[PDB]
Amino acid sequence: AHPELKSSVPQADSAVAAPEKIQLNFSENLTVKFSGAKLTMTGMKSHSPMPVAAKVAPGADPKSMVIIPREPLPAGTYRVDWRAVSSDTHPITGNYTFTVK
Repeated sequence: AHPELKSSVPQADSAVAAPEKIQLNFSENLTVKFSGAKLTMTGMKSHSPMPVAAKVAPGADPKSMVIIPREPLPAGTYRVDWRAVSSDTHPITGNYTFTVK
């Protein structure tokens, strides 16, 4: 069972106020430790993408992974790149973007 992205907070293509908490919810169970995610600032409110210092861990809910930034996110557009894998599959990947007001 491939863990596809079911939803996220902030949602893809949403514009949100002061996040500090990014949660990815998947369709199937995933092994977090073999999965991963990255947060990149792609358009600070054209420039090279800037990697964001953040921790990645299993979220409280089954099928979830959280990205916890080290500090507040400046306003601008961000891209989340994720890789999810289950004990019986090889990694699948995805990406989406959201905006911080």
